[PDB]
Amino acid sequence: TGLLDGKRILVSGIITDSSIAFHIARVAQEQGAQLVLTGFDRLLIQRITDRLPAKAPLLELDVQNEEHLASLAGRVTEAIGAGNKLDGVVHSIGFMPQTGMGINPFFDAPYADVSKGIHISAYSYASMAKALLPIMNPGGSIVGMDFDPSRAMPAYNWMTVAKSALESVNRFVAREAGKYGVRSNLVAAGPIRTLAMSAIVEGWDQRAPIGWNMKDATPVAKTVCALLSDWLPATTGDIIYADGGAHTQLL
Amino acid sequence: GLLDGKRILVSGIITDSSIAFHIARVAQEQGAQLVLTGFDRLRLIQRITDRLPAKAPLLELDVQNEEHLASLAGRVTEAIGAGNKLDGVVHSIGFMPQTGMGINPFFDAPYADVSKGIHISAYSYASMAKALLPIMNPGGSIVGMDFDPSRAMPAYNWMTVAKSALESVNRFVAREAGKYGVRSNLVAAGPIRTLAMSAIVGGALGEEAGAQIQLLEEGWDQRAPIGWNMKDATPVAKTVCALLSDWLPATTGDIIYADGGAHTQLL
Amino acid sequence: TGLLDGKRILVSGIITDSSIAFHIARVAQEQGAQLVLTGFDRLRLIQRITDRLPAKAPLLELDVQNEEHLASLAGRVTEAIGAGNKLDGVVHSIGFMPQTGMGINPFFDAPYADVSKGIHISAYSYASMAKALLPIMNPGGSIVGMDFDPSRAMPAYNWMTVAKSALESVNRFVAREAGKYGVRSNLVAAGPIRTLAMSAIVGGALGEEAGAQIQLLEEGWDQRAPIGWNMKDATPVAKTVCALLSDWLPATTGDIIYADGGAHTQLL
Amino acid sequence: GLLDGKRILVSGIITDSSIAFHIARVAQEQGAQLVLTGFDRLRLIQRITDRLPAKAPLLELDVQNEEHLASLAGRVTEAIGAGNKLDGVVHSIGFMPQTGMGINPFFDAPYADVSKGIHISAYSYASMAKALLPIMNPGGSIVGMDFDPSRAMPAYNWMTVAKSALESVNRFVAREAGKYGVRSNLVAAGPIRTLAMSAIVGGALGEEAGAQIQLLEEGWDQRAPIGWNMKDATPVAKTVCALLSDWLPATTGDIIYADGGAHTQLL
Ligand SMILES: NC(=O)c1ccc[n+]([C@@H]2O[C@H](COP(=O)([O-])OP(=O)(O)OC[C@H]3O[C@@H](n4cnc5c(N)ncnc54)[C@H](O)[C@@H]3O)[C@@H](O)[C@H]2O)c1
Ligand SMILES: NC(=O)c1ccc[n+]([C@@H]2O[C@H](COP(=O)([O-])OP(=O)(O)OC[C@H]3O[C@@H](n4cnc5c(N)ncnc54)[C@H](O)[C@@H]3O)[C@@H](O)[C@H]2O)c1
Ligand SMILES: NC(=O)c1ccc[n+]([C@@H]2O[C@H](COP(=O)([O-])OP(=O)(O)OC[C@H]3O[C@@H](n4cnc5c(N)ncnc54)[C@H](O)[C@@H]3O)[C@@H](O)[C@H]2O)c1
Ligand SMILES: NC(=O)c1ccc[n+]([C@@H]2O[C@H](COP(=O)([O-])OP(=O)(O)OC[C@H]3O[C@@H](n4cnc5c(N)ncnc54)[C@H](O)[C@@H]3O)[C@@H](O)[C@H]2O)c1
Repeated sequence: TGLLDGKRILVSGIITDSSIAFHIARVAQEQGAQLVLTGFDRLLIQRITDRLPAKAPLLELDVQNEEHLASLAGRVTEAIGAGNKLDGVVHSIGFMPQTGMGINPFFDAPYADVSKGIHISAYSYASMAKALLPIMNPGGSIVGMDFDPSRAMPAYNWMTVAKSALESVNRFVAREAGKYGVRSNLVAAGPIRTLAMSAIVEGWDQRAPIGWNMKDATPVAKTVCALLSDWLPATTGDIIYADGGAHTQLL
Repeated sequence: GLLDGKRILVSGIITDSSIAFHIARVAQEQGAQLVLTGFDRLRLIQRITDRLPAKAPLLELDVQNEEHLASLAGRVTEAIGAGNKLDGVVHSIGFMPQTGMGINPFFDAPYADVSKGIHISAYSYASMAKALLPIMNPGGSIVGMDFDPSRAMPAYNWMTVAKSALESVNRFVAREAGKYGVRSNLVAAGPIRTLAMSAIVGGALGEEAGAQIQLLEEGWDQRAPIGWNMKDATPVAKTVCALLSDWLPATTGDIIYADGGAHTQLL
Repeated sequence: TGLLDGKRILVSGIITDSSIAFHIARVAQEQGAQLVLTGFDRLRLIQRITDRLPAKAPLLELDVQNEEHLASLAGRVTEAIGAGNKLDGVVHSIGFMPQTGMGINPFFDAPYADVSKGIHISAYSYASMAKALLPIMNPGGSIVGMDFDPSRAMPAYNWMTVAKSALESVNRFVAREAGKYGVRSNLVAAGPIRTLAMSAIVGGALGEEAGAQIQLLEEGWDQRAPIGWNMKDATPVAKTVCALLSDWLPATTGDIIYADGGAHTQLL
Repeated sequence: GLLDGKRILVSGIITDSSIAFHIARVAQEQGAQLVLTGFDRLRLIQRITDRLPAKAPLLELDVQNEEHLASLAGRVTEAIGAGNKLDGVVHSIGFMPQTGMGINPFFDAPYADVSKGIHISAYSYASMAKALLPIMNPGGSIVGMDFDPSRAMPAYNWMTVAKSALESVNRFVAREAGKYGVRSNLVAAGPIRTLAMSAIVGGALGEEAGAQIQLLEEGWDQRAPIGWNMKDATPVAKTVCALLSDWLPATTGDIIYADGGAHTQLL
């Protein structure tokens, strides 16, 4: 054999059967990887986590909770076993209060709202790396989820700003990760119908030279496993676009 | 006079090395009439603003203060007279606490420090536009100061993250500003010796400041096909006046690089 | 006080009064520039066209594929502006791509000899013109070429997109050379403007699917642009070029300035 | 076996330091069945490909030769057997004449020289795709080799122009390829000690060859967060295989950087 055989990976961000994190975890387990999972609030997740092909420890983690971050390493070590380390970490987390999304006016988002958004969606990437790098093996891999923010657009609003920030953060985490011989990258996915796309939240399939199925997250999850594997060992601080090639075509 | 008869708000003056100070000087030399906004040290800023070619009303603006922002348009209108609107708004403002800069470990900057830096350095760009667009004339221009953050670097640390946010915020302000027939652009400048450079960047670099900066300067001058002088703010001031003018009317949500062309060169 | 007062500037690419180069020339003259014009193939028609300009400028023949034209250009420009005088500005406003590499013609069916001719006229000629004219340019000078944002693929523009990609690369290298003379080099990436090349080169290769082909791009570009876009008005592009020809962007080189209403910074 | 049972054309082998050689090697290690193409000195090339892990047919291919291109697909099919198709195609080829490289002045390259360089190095990507697409399986992958040309630099000169053309060509190739259910992508690789590096690049650098190559070897390593080893083609080769695999099913017309992460860092 499996692409991720014998690799110990932490996956965050599972909230539904539809969550990009869930399909990441599923594909990872298929490829031999042994996992540890984190959730937020509805610990509802161990049931959805129960749908996975193999059992994995479900640790609670709130990226706004400095205590959670401080203990996360030790609570992971206790799950995978002492003297064992992580080869992979997946950041699949975002949030933006309704005020900075959709049809709400861009100028009407209070900074407290935005700050919370950027906190959970961008800064948390730096902090998860801080907590986990001390227990990661050389050759290891950190991966975050992203939506191409290099052009403005309707609806995405302040999440676009947060992702922009995340991209910048990613390049700095890479500076730090390199000291451990660990890589850091983002997978910039196209739209997938998840709890976040409908809850908070044609043209893409047209631009994509190979098309795009907004119903299927497997192609995104495969791309994530790719980065977590040993087959992209010269790529860091970077972004891989799993968007059907859409971002490379004007029309 | 490149800016004859334009009424323009210039924020960000703190010393006479401030990029905003040179934007102000040049704009006045080119016939503009200014409203200036300082933060915190108003008595000292007044003395500094008194040394510009012409007099200009100075108003107080803390971009973290929600009440300063609510009264800004009214205060400006009072300063430029009833009936008169702005044609230009220069945003030349930044901050990031020491923890988020220099040789202080990237992972050690607490989010309260980062958030504040991003509030002042990025979100406030949307804040200013929100407060001043109601009082802008069609054909107007909003300009902010950038430092190319598309690649990571030493020392700039979290301010790099805030600049990336700023570019994104700029593109959305463009959309909003478009409803007023107003443009919104950033000028990404190369390194310039300002108070920020001395107090925030150098002070965070500590014992590594001399080497780190000399290699910043040498490498920037070498990469720039037409060279680069950290002591001279005028070429950047000139570029901002270009965007304020009517000579770049089809450009918005964009970034103009006033950096000697260093970002177009690998070495 | 004209933006370009007392500047001597070479402008290529005028073929009609719809040419981007025509509006550039017109606006440059209105701002006090003394112009020298260069034209291709149909000199007589161009001569009558430049007669519509504010002032009568000298017109010199330049086929960018002709070595003899390039080798003798500086000498002829010098004769035009008077000896001892130098140019402050050079405008490259020149493009060509044969029919096989445009429109609905299959991308794979364009022969290399056709592509290479397009790359020669549209991209390499930027370096050729710089080579010839740099020795007759003053410091603080400015070389500007017209671009069309090729960073993503699109229908119809096909191989001209490749040529533009090559041009952006050439520009960054021309900057290095130009820097030795105190001269800046930049591209203006303009949005779609109704020119001869628009109708004949691009319109002709689109067959019947052109009218709306072009009419649907005039609306699409305008929708994306936060400040709008008028594809029948070249003035905002010509003003932008004159801005780079002036002293007001003295720290910008090897670079690309987008006069496209901001469309390229917006997704939908 | 990441490429178990895959049929892949690998062009560009000339010596056992060629990026193509290592691409082929690793592809064979992962169970791929290969067809190789070489140019000019084919008896010499066959002796190099003899050093690969397994036996692969060698086909002559000058990408400037119309007859070679017109027969390619048939010759491939003859090699892999009637009714079988390619799942992969590697374009690992480039050339630029001396006048267009090194310390020879940029302005002195005749167009005929640049054009030859662009034909072999950029146009040939489209012509290879044109010949091989009709015999590619869905789920297939075409990969070409890139060196990040987004900024200008010493020495690389017109090859940089050629690489910029390539990336543009790649984005159009993806459009055509997509009709066949095939991806097309470039791998931008950091510097690797190969024949072209020494004979063409080093060749045109004259007395400055050593210094530029020493700087490249160490400066690229410092910039790359994970380090860079200019003497190991393996990570680049692994990256190419990753694109030939089914593990990047949603990426096309794109560029993947196998460069140590250097292009994301300014210093
Ligand atoms: N759905 C898409 O189309 C799409 C496209 C591009 C990028 N992305 C990105 O992919 C990632 C995953 O989201 P998704 O698309 O799978 O839908 P989702 O609803 O499953 O994503 C939300 C996740 O964030 C977690 N989370 C929220 N606040 C948290 C906190 N304070 N601490 C810890 N975890 C917290 C949630 O519990 C949840 O599992 C995000 O970063 C998202 O923006 C999604
Ligand atoms: N110095 C350079 O090399 C350089 C290069 C590129 C971009 N910039 C940018 O240009 C702008 C101005 O910086 P500078 O170089 O002129 O140094 P500076 O110190 O002269 O100006 C920085 C400004 O931010 C203002 N400020 C800080 N907090 C504020 C608040 N809460 N409310 C209102 N104003 C506040 C300061 O008072 C000051 O006037 C910044 O955005 C900076 O990042 C500087
Ligand atoms: N019209 C648009 O939408 C648009 C948008 C962005 C950029 N551009 C660019 O602006 C420039 C001018 O194009 P235009 O839109 O003004 O149409 P145009 O037809 O008026 O200008 C084209 C010019 O190219 C010149 N030319 C062709 N072959 C030549 C040769 N061998 N030697 C010397 N000159 C030669 C022609 O003589 C002509 O004057 C080009 O570089 C073009 O790609 C056009
Ligand atoms: N060596 C590096 O540092 C580096 C870095 C990034 C990308 N690249 C790229 O990788 C690819 C291979 O280059 P390399 O570094 O392995 O050097 P190399 O000398 O080992 O390979 C160059 C190949 O081009 C082939 N070629 C030249 N003309 C041809 C023609 N007319 N028809 C068919 N093949 C022809 C040669 O025969 C040779 O095998 C190129 O696209 C190159 O630019 C090299």
